[PDB]
Amino acid sequence: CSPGIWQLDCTHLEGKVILVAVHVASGYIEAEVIPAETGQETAYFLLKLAGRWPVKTVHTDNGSNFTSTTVKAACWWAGIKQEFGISMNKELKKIIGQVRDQAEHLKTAVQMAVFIHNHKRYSAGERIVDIIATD
Amino acid sequence: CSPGIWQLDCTHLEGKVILVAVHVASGYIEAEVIPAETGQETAYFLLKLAGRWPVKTVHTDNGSNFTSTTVKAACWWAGIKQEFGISMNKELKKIIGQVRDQAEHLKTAVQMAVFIHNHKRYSAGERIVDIIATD
Ligand SMILES: CC(C)(C)O[C@H](C(=O)O)c1c(-c2ccc3c(c2)CCCO3)nc(-c2ccccc2)c2ccccc12
Ligand SMILES: CC(C)(C)O[C@H](C(=O)O)c1c(-c2ccc3c(c2)CCCO3)nc(-c2ccccc2)c2ccccc12
Repeated sequence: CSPGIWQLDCTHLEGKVILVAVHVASGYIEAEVIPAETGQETAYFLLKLAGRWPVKTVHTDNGSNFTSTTVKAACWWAGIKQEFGISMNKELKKIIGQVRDQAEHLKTAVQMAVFIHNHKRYSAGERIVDIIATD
Repeated sequence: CSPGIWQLDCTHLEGKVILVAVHVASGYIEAEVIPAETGQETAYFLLKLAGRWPVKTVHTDNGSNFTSTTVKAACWWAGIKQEFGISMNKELKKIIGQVRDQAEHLKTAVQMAVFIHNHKRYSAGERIVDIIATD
């Protein structure tokens, strides 16, 4: 797809919420554990994501994720539109299970699993910077 | 400098702690507000940073930041060494003050200020991906 397209979804694990952003063209992932599955957490996460990468459009598998006033406000300010042109969430949950006993906190296992996914082979982390630099 | 070198420091504002990571060769920044200025917060932040970028060595202006058992453990697992070869923290505090009234929460102003710094002109965000892709 286009180099500005990202997909955001939440998954549940251990009674906690993991927000997962996937750069669609590359397979590169950012993820965080958030306390509540709310618009404000999504909005804040979008602000962080857009200061780091050139985010043009965002997609989701649960469209009601984006009806927040706060989400719309974050997308407005960062100049993000909704992607209309369109499972690495399962692989990530798989890597988390593989490392989970290595960490006390779930959020630590998540970041270990993001690390492994992005540097596993080129890797998704190498592909994203090549795609963005070329563009 | 080398494309794997990052500098981590905390600043204080409104009685809160802002962890600031600077990619030295490019001037690109990641930042978060953390509750406490502790080793565990630094360790977790390093894990996140290293899953996103190829982090080889980290520098700091307060060396005692890195004496944590947890920090050493994060650097060990992510394969990060201490940089021995070596103020955008003030510019960032300046941009934060410029936007602070736009946001209820400090952490939101921080991310607005990271966004502005990284896309201000090439921009630091364009330079980091070119440097990393070339390398
Ligand atoms: C990441 C934080 C610090 C927020 O939480 C860790 C966790 O959830 O396990 C955590 C770690 C730690 C640090 C880096 C690390 C790993 C574990 C796993 C692989 C990647 O790199 N270490 C210790 C500990 C400190 C003193 C002695 C023995 C262990 C922790 C102690 C209490 C709570 C979390 C710890
Ligand atoms: C980012 C979060 C949501 C965690 O906190 C914001 C803040 O700290 O100001 C926040 C925002 C918001 C959202 C996006 C945004 C800005 C502000 C500033 C520029 C960049 O994009 N909006 C509202 C609000 C919601 C309904 C109606 C009127 C405003 C907030 C309401 C309460 C607390 C924080 C809000």
